[PDB]
Amino acid sequence: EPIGEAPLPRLRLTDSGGKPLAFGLISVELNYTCDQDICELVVHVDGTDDSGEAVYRLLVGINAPNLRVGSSVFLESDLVTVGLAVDQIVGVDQRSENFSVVGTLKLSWHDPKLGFSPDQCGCTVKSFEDASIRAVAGEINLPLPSFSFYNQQGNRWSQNQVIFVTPDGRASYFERFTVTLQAPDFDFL
Amino acid sequence: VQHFTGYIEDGRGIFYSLPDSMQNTGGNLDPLVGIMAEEIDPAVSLGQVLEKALASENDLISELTAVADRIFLGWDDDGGKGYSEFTIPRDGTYHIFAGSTITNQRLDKFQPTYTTGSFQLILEVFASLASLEIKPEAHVQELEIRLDKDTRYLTQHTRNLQPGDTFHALVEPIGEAPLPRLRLTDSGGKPLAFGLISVELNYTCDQDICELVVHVDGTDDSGEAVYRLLVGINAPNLRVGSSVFLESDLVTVGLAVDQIVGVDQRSENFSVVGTLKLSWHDPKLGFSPDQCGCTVKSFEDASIRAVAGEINLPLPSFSFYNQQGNRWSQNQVIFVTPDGRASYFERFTVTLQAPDFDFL
Repeated sequence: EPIGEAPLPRLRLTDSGGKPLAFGLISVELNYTCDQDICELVVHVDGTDDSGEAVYRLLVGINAPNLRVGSSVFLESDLVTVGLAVDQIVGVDQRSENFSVVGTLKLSWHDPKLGFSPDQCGCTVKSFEDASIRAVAGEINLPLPSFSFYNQQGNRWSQNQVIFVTPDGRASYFERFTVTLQAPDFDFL
Repeated sequence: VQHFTGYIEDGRGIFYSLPDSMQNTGGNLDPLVGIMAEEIDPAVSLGQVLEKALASENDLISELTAVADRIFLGWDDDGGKGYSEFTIPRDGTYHIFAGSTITNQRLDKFQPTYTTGSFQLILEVFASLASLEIKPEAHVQELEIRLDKDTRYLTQHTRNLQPGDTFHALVEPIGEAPLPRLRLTDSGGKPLAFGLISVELNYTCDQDICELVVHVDGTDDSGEAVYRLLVGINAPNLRVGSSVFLESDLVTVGLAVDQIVGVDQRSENFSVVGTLKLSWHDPKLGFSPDQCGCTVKSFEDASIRAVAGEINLPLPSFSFYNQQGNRWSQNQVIFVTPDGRASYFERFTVTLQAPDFDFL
């Protein structure tokens, strides 16, 4: 329901494949019960049909006819911690406008889908060495936080690449790089 | 049993009436089954629901069920693995109907549209095709050609025919008639029919797969062409309908230049940095969201040529004409939608030979 300046918003409830499943009823409310073995929902909020801000509060629940803490119902994106350190500046090209840098990059995130059991390995940490995040993700068929350098020119020399995962599900990445980056914003006037 | 197998267009109907389980083989099709007796014209009412879409008003689901109640006495949809018997009140001839449903397959917005694809119906002597649709329905197309002298020989390709389908072609010059010669051969070049002197010819094929190629020869000095070629299927009259000749895909292309890295004045080449984008529509690339639970497919860090070999489908491969050496490609990706729309994106750093430099 809107807070102020109500524009009569339109809401929809479709399947994961876009097939509609339920429609709103005029404080727009709607209900739906699914009986299939696997049942995934997507909530659509449309405002295409000049307005001042949004001022909206959306309430959803499962098996909660009353409504109006509990547990989270919507999917939440993973949170990634990132750090970068610069060790050297190899050179600067003043004609092609690019520079070379040497440094260290570290990533870390938590994902319960990567967990395992120590019984089947007799080990605490898993190892994937000399492989990028993209290559490892294809091997284990799991989504991973692939990254790239935006203004990279040519290939880069990567050293000490490694990923380690713990039984809880915490993973991290480490790499030492030597890269050349294009910088067209140089001004030598 | 022997079941059945067929193809479904944007809007059509296949019936399997018997005088005495549906699956999606591949494509965008959303199977639907009808068991209404005394078939007259079900497709008329379905278009009304699609026209002036009132899904955003109250609901499209309720309207579809209401209209299907009038048309059909019993029916069910088809989603995933059998997600969605009649009543046999007395004797008679059964009726089986199809023609997809009204559904949405995108998350950015809400566009209800029909679906097309191929299906494998799984509904002893029980296999028989009995369609009430108009068999003599014609696909007549007219176009103008130009031979002159730049291209003496012209050929056109015809879509697949049917054993019960006949082909008729007609052509005649406008002025300065040179008595043109026309031929009709197979896809492999084997002749099938010959012209008869306003050259006309007819041919009927009965094989399971029947593909035709139309040959127009002008080799045997003339002023222009001034020709009008008329062809049709199951149209003995001749003299809009649907297209009969194959049409090439249309590709939209854009290029943007971001920087000029350098210029070599001795070898005459320059280096550039930019962005390239391509997009085209191809129904053969469509899929069904049920088998993936997703809207877009992904092919990352692979060129168009590499992806085409993987999926065994023709794709618009391209190249830089004057490229020297290798080029640094970044952010290569292709994404396809269930409808069939695909696009390409890439950031490049290339060196191109320019022998037209003049530093005088």
